[PDB]
Amino acid sequence: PQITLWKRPLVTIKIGGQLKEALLDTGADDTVLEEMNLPGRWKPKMIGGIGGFIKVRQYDQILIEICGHKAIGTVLVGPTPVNIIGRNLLTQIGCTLNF
Amino acid sequence: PQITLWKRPLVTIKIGGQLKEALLDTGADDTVLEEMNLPGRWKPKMIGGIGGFIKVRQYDQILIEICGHKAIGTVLVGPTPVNIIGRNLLTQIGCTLNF
Ligand SMILES: CCC(CC)CN(C[C@@H](O)[C@H](Cc1cc(F)cc(F)c1)NC(=O)O[C@H]1CO[C@H]2OCC[C@H]21)S(=O)(=O)c1ccc2c(c1)CC[C@@H]2O
Repeated sequence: PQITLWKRPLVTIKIGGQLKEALLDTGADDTVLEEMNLPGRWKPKMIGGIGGFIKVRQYDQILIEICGHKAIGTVLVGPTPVNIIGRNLLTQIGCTLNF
Repeated sequence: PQITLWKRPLVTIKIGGQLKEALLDTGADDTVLEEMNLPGRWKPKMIGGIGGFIKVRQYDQILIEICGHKAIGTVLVGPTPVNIIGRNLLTQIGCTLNF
């Protein structure tokens, strides 16, 4: 689907048996989601953005169905104000910017 | 032009007679740029991100040519790690997400 940018590009995702809403974010290199239990194990990690840095749990080879499109990749879990679909997963579903 | 997301969607922008490189960011509602000298008055403001909040200078009605497409809108100047073109300006040049 083509998404206009007049509103926040929010999409419905399926991850770990849970339904959430995430922002298709071309400005994010990594996918970052609010707290949840993503089975499979993890390794501590720190990521930075506007305002500073946050500590996240790096989960790898994690499945996510983004708006009906399936993808597997690294998924950072931590205190993000919001869920973010990063370029690591956007490339897998064939997302592109168009102007 | 169509931009794949295998790499950062970086574009060259022209603002206030200066050439810079900015990240086409669909996750941003407004445009925020690193330190620079923007002629005009401004208004203090506070904006939030993953790591917290930063203080920026709100400049209004600022012309910016993004990849040859001209647009006018608010441009926030502050301690952002990278220049980001937000949705306030992406809509003006006709940007859309396609997957
Ligand atoms: C509410 C959604 C979201 C925040 C939860 C908004 N952000 C836009 C995201 O696209 C940012 C962009 C970025 C920010 C940055 F510091 C450095 C970068 F290189 C890139 N990505 C991000 O933090 O990404 C991180 C995860 O992946 C990693 O890769 C990039 C670095 C790491 S914002 O920049 O805070 C912002 C932009 C405009 C405006 C506001 C806030 C309010 C006022 C105005 O509307």
